[PDB]
Amino acid sequence: GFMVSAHFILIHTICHGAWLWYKLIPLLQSAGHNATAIDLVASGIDPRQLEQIGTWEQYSEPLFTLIESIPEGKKVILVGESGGGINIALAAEKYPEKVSALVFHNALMPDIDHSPAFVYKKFSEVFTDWKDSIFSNYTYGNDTVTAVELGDRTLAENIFSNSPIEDVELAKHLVRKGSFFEQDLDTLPNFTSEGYGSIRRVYVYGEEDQIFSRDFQLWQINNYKPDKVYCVPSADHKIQISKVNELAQILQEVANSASDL
Amino acid sequence: EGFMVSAHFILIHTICHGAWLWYKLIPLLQSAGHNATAIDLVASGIDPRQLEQIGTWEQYSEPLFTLIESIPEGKKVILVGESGGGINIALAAEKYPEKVSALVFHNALMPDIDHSPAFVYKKFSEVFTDWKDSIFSNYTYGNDTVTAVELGDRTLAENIFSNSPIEDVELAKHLVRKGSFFEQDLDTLPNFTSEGYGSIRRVYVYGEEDQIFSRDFQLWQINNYKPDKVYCVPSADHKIQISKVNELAQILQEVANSASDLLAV
Ligand SMILES: [Cl-]
Ligand SMILES: [Cl-]
Repeated sequence: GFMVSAHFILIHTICHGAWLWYKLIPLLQSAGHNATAIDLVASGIDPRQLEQIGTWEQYSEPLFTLIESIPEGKKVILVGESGGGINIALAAEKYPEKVSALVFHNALMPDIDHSPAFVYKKFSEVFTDWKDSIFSNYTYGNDTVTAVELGDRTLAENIFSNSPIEDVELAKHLVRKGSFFEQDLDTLPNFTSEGYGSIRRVYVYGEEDQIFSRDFQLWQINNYKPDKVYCVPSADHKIQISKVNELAQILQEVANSASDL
Repeated sequence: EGFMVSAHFILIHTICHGAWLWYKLIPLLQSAGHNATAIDLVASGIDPRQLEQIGTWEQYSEPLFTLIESIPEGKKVILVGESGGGINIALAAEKYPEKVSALVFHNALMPDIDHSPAFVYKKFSEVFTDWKDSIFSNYTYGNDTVTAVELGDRTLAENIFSNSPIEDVELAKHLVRKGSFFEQDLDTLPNFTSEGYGSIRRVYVYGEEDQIFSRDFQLWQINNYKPDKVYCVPSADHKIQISKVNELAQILQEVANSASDLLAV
């Protein structure tokens, strides 16, 4: 039937890296898509350390650079997982002309009427069960920035809670210190209708996500209604790990829906 | 029902790779009742150093030496080294032979005690030169110019992860980093000795379908310095821990039980 090939850019959440997309990339490529995963600053094997940045603008630079390399006339589908929802929204606001669709993968999905931090503050209000994760801080400019190193129990029980046990171990050896730069995020200008608000938004959630609850995710969906909502039975927070074929099926539908001449 | 010794395996990656490579094996060893630790060596995996900060094996190996020093008195470990990680485990055995119960070489360079530590690496280098799209570069460390490599996509797919899931190739693509064999250091180090490295039980494990360490090269290593035991894993590639992890876990467990039976006596 009708099938098109698209270019996806896949964006990890804080503490994670391009490596997280290892299962999804070959599935997308097998169907003729171009799928690109990158490390954001101080993520994955990026050689910066977190203390060298304090803002979403700096953090997101690799994504903005990549988008600037897309040829005139061509567009990309941005897929953001968890906190990578904030990165793809920032990108959409900055380069709306380059983005055909946004796909939020159990992801923070900002709106236009409140501060960019609004959904993150709600998450932080509603989930506080951080277990053996370790919170620290560092100075960046005038600010004290809060950072987190994800605990083994957090990974196994909340994040990769229905993933193969070898994926929990992989994450253990790869996750790095991360921040949500809340002071920056909460003082940034609001996203706008003509920027981030102009792009088709698809919201995909995992039925068994043990860190972004069903109520939180439905709250985000109701807060800023997307164009389509997909659900993945039995998927945990890391759909691209726990139910990757189901994820790929959905991304194929998104490409088809995004398609144009 | 009775008791037996639960081994503590320390798993050591090759150059350009990191602790992440052992993600399939660790849960199997732990599930079974053993302990298994994988660490990043300097400038590898997510270690924050960069390769230009070091120029020697002694520096490169520090995280393994530091780990071994933390092992409580009278406890011992089994060192498993893959590919170039064989050099690291040999060095550690030489430095801390009292802490090591066995060495397991996993398609790995296995030095001897009568030639320079580089001897097996120099042989590998003579016998394999098909580096395809891998990129060689160099930097200065002390008086020396050190050759470094960044593994290419075809090298990874066709030579290293050649019978592994394509997902594992992709994983490697997003994680491999610049590495070096520090050949000028390695070839000028003092030889290993019979009382150090040469005193420890050595098990040589190799994959039947390794597309970077030849059958002939692996047999050349085995015959160069005869090990206590040899295992060949059917259909495995250079990365046994990725392509045939079930079979690798079985072999390691048998090696641990052999060490458990020694203590029994
Ligand atoms: Cl996460
Ligand atoms: Cl290798």
